[PDB]
Amino acid sequence: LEPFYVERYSWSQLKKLLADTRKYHGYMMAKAPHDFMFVKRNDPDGPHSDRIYYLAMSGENRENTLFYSEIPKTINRAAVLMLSWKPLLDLFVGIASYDYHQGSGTFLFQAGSGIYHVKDGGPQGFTQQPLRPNLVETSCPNIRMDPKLCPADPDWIAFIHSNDIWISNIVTREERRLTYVHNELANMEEDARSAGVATFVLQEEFDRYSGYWWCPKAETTPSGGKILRILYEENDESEVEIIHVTDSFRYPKTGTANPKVTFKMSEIMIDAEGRIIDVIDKELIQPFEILFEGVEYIARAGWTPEGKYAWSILLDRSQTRLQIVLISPELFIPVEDDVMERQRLIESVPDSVTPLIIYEETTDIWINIHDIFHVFPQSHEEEIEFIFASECKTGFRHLYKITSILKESKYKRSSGGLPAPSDFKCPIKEEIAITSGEWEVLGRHGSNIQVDEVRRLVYFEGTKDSPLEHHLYVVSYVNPGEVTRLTDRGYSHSCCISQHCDFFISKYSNQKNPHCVSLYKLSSPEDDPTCKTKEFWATILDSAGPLPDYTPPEIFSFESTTGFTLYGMLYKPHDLQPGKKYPTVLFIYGGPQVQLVNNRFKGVKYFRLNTLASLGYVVVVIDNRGSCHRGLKFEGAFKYKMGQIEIDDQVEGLQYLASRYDFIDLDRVGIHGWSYGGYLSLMALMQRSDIFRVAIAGAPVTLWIFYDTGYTERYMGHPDQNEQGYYLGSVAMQAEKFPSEPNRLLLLHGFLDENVHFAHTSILLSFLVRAGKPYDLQIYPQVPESGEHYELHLLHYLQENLGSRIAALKV
Amino acid sequence: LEPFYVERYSWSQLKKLLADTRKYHGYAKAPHDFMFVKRNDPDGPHSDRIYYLAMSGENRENTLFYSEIPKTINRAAVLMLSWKPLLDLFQIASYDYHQGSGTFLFQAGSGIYHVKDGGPQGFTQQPLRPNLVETSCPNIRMDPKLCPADPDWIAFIHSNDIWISNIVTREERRLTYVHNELANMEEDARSAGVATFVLQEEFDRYSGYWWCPKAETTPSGGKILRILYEENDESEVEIIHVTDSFRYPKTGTANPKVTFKMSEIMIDAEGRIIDVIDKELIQPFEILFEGVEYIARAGWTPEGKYAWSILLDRSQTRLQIVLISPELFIPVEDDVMERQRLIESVPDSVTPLIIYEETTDIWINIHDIFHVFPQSHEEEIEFIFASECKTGFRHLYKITSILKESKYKRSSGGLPAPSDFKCPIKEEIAITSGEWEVLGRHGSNIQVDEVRRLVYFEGTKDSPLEHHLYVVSYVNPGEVTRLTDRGYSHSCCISQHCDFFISKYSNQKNPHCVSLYKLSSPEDDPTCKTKEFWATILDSAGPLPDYTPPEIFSFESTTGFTLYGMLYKPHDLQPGKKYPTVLFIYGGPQVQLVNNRFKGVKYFRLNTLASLGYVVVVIDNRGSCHRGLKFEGAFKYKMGQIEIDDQVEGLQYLASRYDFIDLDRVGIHGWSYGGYLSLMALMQRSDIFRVAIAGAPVTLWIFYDTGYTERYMGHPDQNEQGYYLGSVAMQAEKFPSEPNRLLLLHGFLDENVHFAHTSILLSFLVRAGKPYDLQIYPQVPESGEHYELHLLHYLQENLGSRIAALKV
Ligand SMILES: *C(=O)C(CC)(CC)C(=O)Nc1cccc(C(=O)N2CCN(Cc3ccc(Br)cc3)CC2)c1
Ligand SMILES: *C(=O)C(CC)(CC)C(=O)Nc1cccc(C(=O)N2CCN(Cc3ccc(Br)cc3)CC2)c1
Repeated sequence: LEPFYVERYSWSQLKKLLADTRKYHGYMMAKAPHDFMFVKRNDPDGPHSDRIYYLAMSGENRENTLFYSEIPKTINRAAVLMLSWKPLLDLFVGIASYDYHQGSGTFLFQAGSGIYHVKDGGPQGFTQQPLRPNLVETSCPNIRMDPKLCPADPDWIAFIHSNDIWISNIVTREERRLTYVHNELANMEEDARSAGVATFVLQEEFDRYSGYWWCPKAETTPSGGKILRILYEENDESEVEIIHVTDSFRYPKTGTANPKVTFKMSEIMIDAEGRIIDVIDKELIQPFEILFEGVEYIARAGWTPEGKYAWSILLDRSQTRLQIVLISPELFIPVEDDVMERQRLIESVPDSVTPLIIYEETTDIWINIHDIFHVFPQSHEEEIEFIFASECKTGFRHLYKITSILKESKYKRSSGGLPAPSDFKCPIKEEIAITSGEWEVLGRHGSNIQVDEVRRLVYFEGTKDSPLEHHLYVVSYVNPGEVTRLTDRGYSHSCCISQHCDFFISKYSNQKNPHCVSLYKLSSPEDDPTCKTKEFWATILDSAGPLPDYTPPEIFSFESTTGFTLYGMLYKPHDLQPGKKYPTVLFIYGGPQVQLVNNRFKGVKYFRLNTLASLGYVVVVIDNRGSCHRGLKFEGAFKYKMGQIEIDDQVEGLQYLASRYDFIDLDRVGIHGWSYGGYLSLMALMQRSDIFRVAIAGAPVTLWIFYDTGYTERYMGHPDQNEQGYYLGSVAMQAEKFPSEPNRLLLLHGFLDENVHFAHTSILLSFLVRAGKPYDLQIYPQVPESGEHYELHLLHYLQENLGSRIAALKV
Repeated sequence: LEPFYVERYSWSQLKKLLADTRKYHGYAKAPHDFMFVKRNDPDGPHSDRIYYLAMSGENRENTLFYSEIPKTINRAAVLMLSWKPLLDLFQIASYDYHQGSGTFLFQAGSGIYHVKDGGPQGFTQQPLRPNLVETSCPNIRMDPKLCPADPDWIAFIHSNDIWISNIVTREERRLTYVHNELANMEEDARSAGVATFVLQEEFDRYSGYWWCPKAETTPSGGKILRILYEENDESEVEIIHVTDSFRYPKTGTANPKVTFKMSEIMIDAEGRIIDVIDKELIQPFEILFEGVEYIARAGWTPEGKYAWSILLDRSQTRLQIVLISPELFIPVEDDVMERQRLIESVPDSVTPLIIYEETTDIWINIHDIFHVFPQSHEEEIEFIFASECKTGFRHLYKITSILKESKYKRSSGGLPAPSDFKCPIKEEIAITSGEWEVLGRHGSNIQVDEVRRLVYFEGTKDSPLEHHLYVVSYVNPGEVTRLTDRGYSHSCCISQHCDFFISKYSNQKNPHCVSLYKLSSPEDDPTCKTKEFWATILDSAGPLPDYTPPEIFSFESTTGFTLYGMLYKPHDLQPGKKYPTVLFIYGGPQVQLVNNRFKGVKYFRLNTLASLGYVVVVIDNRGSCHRGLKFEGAFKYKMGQIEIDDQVEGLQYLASRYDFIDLDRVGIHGWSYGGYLSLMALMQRSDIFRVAIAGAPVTLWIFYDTGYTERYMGHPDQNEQGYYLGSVAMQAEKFPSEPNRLLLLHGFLDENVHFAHTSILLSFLVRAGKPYDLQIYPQVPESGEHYELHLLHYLQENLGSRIAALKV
């Protein structure tokens, strides 16, 4: 077997080969249609059942904006209907999201500096032409964030300005600040209080972006006015670590203080004319730490559908205990300066009115927070019926229908004592498994459920058919049995369901076929409303079909000494020669919450894995233990042991490939990844120098004590209880183990990285220097220009130090 | 001509090699800051005790020693003075001394300490216990100084304000109220008695206040002590950040607002403070000294009648020496009416006195030479100054200026005109002259003998490659007598008594020695001076066994100047074979690399390189110093445009004389201005230079400071083209498209050449699609060893070795 040697291109020639083949800037294309909403036309004479509204980019260099398409009552089943995108807004930055109120037809969105509104599909009817956006007028000096329509009165919006909540009336022009917690004309180290804003760790590590929730119902007052309510989180970041990059912000490093959090409630009195009478800020009747002992993080919150109770999903610091809590507005009382007056209000609140833990669970691995939580209309004063998803019972996420009894508590506030841990716990009347099996329901990154309350069905997405494809399923929540798959095999799907439960949209792709979006009509046979069938209705987005210049990889699997099937992707060298062994590049992520190996189109983001194969590299990707869509036990393998197990699985997979394929030259293996991938690239060269000639680490984690609480503690615990795993997991603390031979270690980092600070790369550099070890470095100090330089530099480095003829001579 | 290829060592082999040969760390302080105190004991064996600072061997604290100078020596033998420690180990970078009381004052760590030796209370025979100056001040005290008028009183800086403290009464007292330590650097940018960044970094002025050397007595039998001090407002000055913040005037932006202030301290007969009166200039600094941007130097006349100052314009092409009577200052009074009364009480006759003014089309070079003779007429001041402005070489002038009443009378409510305060010049006499310079920077100064009417000075008169000590009469200047011996470069000081001198001297072959020399006169002519060796203070180890020195060479440039260089020949030079060449460069103003000194400490690794098979070259291009103003002035407005021509010229000269130089395998390497020229070399002359390794390069002249950049390049508005052509970062498209030719090295927290220079360059290299290599040293012995290791390996893999030739 002769070594294959990649063509040795000049710098200028690699630059040209890359620019000639370059297809997409920043590893993304036009954002496919998304955030769909179905509105019925309710027009017996007309040809259309529904209008769909959605966000999309019509082209590559376009803004994300609002479109609608018409859903015909009938189609020609001989042909394929392509829906035409009619713009909703009359435009001469982008819209990331929007709000809608069914009853009025009011849209509300942010677009750059402005909050705007328009009306369509309400009582005022359906436009045939683009609408002019109506700017909501403000006096606020700074940009307004996170606007939301009051579901009980669409003349009212809320929004954030300089970390306080304001409200504003789009009819009357009345604008009112509700919270006085932050001073814009002040320092960041002096003022670390914020209302209605999710803090860094909740945004980055729990994907909660909003910190305030309109109560969905008005309370009518005896005057003929009403009360609106906003539940909001209030945060004090004073004790939280501050870090600067070239300004600065509050980053809870692992084992340090998270913010100090609480629930507040703004109570807003409006008269018969829609003008504010008064605004009463309310606080909890006893402080947060008393009512919810042991709770670090407010993971999710909202209201029950009639607005009787607020709810929250609450996590302990170790993220191994989860509680769902009902929080009556009655637990809130005016913020009172007068201790005398204040004392009266506290006793004016009955002892019966205390928090209600309707659900609690624990695990020895970790809680994976998700967006599934559906509350049924209350049928009885002292019962709540809901659907929630959990891995805690079987180690795969499944749907459970639960009924919790709303008991009066043992604990009495009057007695002047403190509550016991189980004093607010609610008895569980009923806990039925809706789903079960060796596969998971999806509840993250847009995956959710739709509940049909008429037919007593729940639509959900899951791994049931294959851990490599997401599919849409329907099942009864009343007498769970048959789970019906609604999407077709040989694609991975990403769906949403009409609110009306009679249509679904799928965005779908596979290894060979770029992404498409199609609409499917849902029906039931006349005899059984419980049974669901689907028919193709129309295409929303066609793909351009297979790219002529992209060769997909093949999915492979292998049974592993660890007891699991591990999946991988193999990119065979183009124009493959017989009796020639070729240099190999392992591309890796390997960290929690991500899966690289599945049946999806890889030709956009991972196009350059194809470019590499095209130059003569074997490219390999493997999802090691710790990767997702394989259940909690598979995910849990590296708890406390991050960095210790991932390279075994990668090497196992590589030896699998090399015994099965003799074109793989194990003498010439490179590894490359970003972030956790950068981490595992370094660990690889450190631990398995015999396997890996070269490691290129992008934005690596090098010291877990420099990373945040929400992520690090979940997988590695508090550092005080895992000094040894933090040590063995931190590449920076083990610089001595890297090779004493140059051209083997390349570090790549942005200077202004907000997630994986440059601090990781500079502390590693500091320890590499102490240990007298060599390293190559590239810095991208700000754009498409940076990305081209990286790709150019990476190809040139692999050529010169792995693949080329000269590479072999250099040793 | 068959190419030599260096032995291709592994990383581990190179690390071992460096560590085996490593003789020094971070490139021990030789005795320095000497002082001579007379014994005045007719029966004792010694004339003088000398005090100095030194480290007693490496990895040791700089501290105070003394040695005994014997009245006589055995002229057959060589006397090695003993180092006697002056200080006991505790419960030093500089020191102050008060002759009359024998008081030493110095900072050591967070403490200010004092001891007594050599005054009335006599001479210790054992280490003395340092006495702490006790304080209530929370933060570190800086820049402590004895009041020459009263050695019980010290001043110091605390949180950018001036304080005084009595080492006997223990009274402590804050004099100035300009800074609040609690407030942030964006809000509070005022300081008193403290030299700001550009004056410390670009003009070597470290102190910003000066004790008046005389007390005025009061009616009561008390006294008034005075401190002249500069007050700075940095509010308008650019701020920069490093992993705190600091005030850095970027070229073309604002320098601090500056003024003089006077603190008037009333002391009663028992030595207690009665009162402190803060005083300000009768009219603003901008009115009294028009066009003055920088306070370069300040002090007092020897009797304390005037404060003096050397003032520069922003272009640094006008220098003025100004006398400032304490009567120009009035109490700070916010009471509008009372203030007016105070203004009226100051006579019109009291006025700034410009005793000297000079201009140049090149630049003013600030130096430390300024001697004021005692006044013998209220109408006149006699002094010795040094200047390049008359001939283009720095010479000593003896000047007498007439202190006349000014035409400007303050009461007439006008503003003064530019020449209103100019004093006439009664006399200007050249003391030295010729195609050579007097040294006045980095410790070089003069000692004036006012009995024999001689001045001692150092100079290049004998050669541009050696500094020598000289003496000449300042009355009938003629014969200049060299006192140091040829074949060494000397760095000297003279006893205040003008009867001894010390020299620290070395040459290419011989490491640094320090020796004491007795000065005397033939009985018939006291103006005639001879020297005799007296003793060794510091013996050298003799020639290093490891180290092979370079050879100094010169070539007659097409530019019309002789240019000097150093050549390290490859070790075990094989005939017929040609070796790869590393050019080491600085090439910037105020520095000379090529001279007759020992290069075996700092430039040792140039010898390691030669030991591996590299020809090493060093050349002093035009712009370098010790060759006069015209030579230095070559790159005025044109930094980066001439230096590499001189480098290549000397390289081509060496190559045509020596077949053993492989011109196809030349690398260049430098730090700072040398990193700058390393980048310029690769950019302008990729035909000559395979590899450029640039350490802490300047890449963008508008990111460097006012004091340096504007001196040599002017205001960026007056020099668009020089600033563009001189700024590497603006020309990233002119770099090679071939990788492994360009390596950048930078510290991340560099306070002098900011990392910003390297990051802006990388931004433009990336935008232009250009390759580069980078090493960062993120905060030391550790860093030094890694750099030497990476640099040897980089040159091996990309210039010198078999593999390097194959690679292209
Ligand atoms: C890590 O989590 C981080 C950085 C903190 C998150 C933003 C990260 O992922 N950073 C990142 C930087 C740059 C690019 C990418 C990235 O997504 N890709 C996609 C795949 N591409 C593979 C590739 C590309 C080119 C070649 Br020549 C070979 C292989 C890598 C960059 C992520
Ligand atoms: C520039 O003015 C600066 C950086 C702002 C001032 C501190 C600078 O000069 N920096 C600097 C950093 C590190 C070392 C040095 C230095 O003076 N030397 C000594 C000379 N030495 C020659 C050498 C050493 C080793 C080898 Br393998 C070859 C040549 C280089 C560094 C200055």
